[PDB]
Amino acid sequence: MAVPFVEDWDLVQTLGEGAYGEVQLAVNRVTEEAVAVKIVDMKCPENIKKEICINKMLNHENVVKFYGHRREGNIQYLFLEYCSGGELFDRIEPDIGMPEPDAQRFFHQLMAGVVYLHGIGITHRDIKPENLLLDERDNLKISDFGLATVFRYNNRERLLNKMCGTLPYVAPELLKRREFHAEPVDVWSCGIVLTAMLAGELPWDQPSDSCQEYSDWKEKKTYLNPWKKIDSAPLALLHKILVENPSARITIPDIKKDRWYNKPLKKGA
Ligand SMILES: O=c1[nH]c2ccc(Cl)cc2c(N[C@@H]2CN3CCC2CC3)c1-c1nc2ccccc2[nH]1
Repeated sequence: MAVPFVEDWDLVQTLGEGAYGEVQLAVNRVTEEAVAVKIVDMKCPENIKKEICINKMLNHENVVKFYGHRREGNIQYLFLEYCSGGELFDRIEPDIGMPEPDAQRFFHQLMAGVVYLHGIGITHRDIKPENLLLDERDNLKISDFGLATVFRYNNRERLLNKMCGTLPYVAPELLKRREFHAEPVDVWSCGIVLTAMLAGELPWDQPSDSCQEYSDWKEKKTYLNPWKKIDSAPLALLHKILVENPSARITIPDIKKDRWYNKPLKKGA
């Protein structure tokens, strides 16, 4: 009775969506802490044990947090950090976006976690608003790593070649290169999220020259949408992130030294 009941987590509101389905909400029975519980099947692995193995690495307040998992046979109960704020996705007004300051804030915290993960040599590989969560105090938390993978290990980097993520966010070299560096791809996806945060619409369908939109951008025709909606400062920033050559793109270390990234905008409380 060192307990009693405490590890009884009641199933409730269905948070839904990926990976594939479903992540539930879990009030605890005794203390009713709230937790994110992702529900997975035997029908994966071993892709699961990978997600769970990575998820046991993450320790940052901008990265969703791991607690454990119950085996329950061919159903895995994933115990993950809960955020009440919901998807950053749902904070972007369509065709509008949001207040530059709110956007810059959210972006720092995104850079925060993405620097961190890259820190420990991991890449998320599907950064998008549906995947960037917000707690009660609107703090961005990167979630879902069933897709994230190890790219550095023992100091040595690995070039990725697997195509994955989400077309509108995925960077160009994912579509034109056999192998690529993991980090430049996460920056682009982050840049794209900045566009959507400052524009409330996505720039293009895929980073294919085959896309009228993508070509105009590489034309510099930034009187078109969305860049038209975007102010000059951050638009100077997206001009460095959304750089087709992954070797010429901006690096997060330099993104930290960008005029707009370091322009004062938002107040707290
Ligand atoms: O708090 C969460 N923690 C997670 C930890 C890991 C994973 Cl894979 C998902 C979530 C996760 N859901 C993904 C975020 N999105 C929906 C389900 C799931 C995939 C895409 C939430 C969440 N909290 C919410 C609060 C309100 C509304 C939804 C919410 N989802």
